[PDB]
Amino acid sequence: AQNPNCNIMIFHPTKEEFNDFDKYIAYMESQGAHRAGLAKIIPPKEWKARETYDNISEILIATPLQQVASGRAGVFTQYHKKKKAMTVGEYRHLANSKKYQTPPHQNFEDLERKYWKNRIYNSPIYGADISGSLFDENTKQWNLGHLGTIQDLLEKECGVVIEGVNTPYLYFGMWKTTFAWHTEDMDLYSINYLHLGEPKTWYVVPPEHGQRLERLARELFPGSSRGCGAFLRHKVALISPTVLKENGIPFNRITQEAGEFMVTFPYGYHAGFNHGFNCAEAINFATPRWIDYGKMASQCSCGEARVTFSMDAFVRILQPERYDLWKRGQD
Ligand SMILES: O=C(O)CNC(=O)C(=O)O
Ligand SMILES: [Mg+2]
Ligand code: NI
Ligand SMILES: [Zn+2]
Repeated sequence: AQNPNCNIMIFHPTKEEFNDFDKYIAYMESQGAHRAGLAKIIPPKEWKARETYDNISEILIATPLQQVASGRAGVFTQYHKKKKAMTVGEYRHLANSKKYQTPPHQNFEDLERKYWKNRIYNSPIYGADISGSLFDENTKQWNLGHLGTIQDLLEKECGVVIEGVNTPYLYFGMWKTTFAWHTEDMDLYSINYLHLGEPKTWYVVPPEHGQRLERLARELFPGSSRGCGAFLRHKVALISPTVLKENGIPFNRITQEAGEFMVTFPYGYHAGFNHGFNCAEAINFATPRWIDYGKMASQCSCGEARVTFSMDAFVRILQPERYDLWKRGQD
């Protein structure tokens, strides 16, 4: 068995290996990369996502979200308070202001210590989930707006044609902006490219151990667990590495820098935070190996998780017994 300790693997494809996206994902899996839940892909030196980032300031963040925490430093939830629209240039100036800027630090480990100690005492503002792309149309390799669609994969594997579309999303972050513990919708893969700016630190639980994280979360968030049998789908709960180690939960951590891709694998729980002003692009995707995970994915039916149009068909075809209850949650 390849990668039996479930370590995060880092890949350096050549320009020739960067041509065929599906083939390279399958290669990484042949080496055991999926067992970690997360892999890093460093593009060949010949590649670029676009020529410059000098002309992005006029992108609008229609609904910036202020991430307000409740709880204790290592075990907390966050809710998202909606703020007035602002441009990417306006948000960048805000991120760099004395109230929001990254503090002085020695290295990534010192910054990580500061994040866990102090996050709850601040409310950073995140531009999330903005439909769009920063890849140049002429970039042919690993262009997250030109991937094979999940609807086409389902149709190729299972023969059923379904409605829905699959497009990328932009994230504009600042110091302390936080992504809560989650797997993807329908336990899909994700791919995330850090276009510019400061790093993003990730934490991940191997897919084979995901239920250990779920049992800890039910213990730590007991009201939320009574409310919903899949409350991590709400994407609001944070648990620190120190608390995970205290409770014997297997995990790994890695820091992504600008110019690097991360891939999350089916049922790989992940969480993390941004170091300072940055911009990332991400999209979900599928492969043949995903289908069995899609069929077994948990679902939130309490009403909180509310998701995209295209998840309807995935539930309807892969999980027909659950469909009626899930759809009641959506309506
Ligand atoms: O970058 C973020 O805020 C969160 N991204 C992801 O969870 C991802 O790419 O799967
Ligand atoms: Mg612009
Ligand atoms: Ni994710
Ligand atoms: Zn729910």
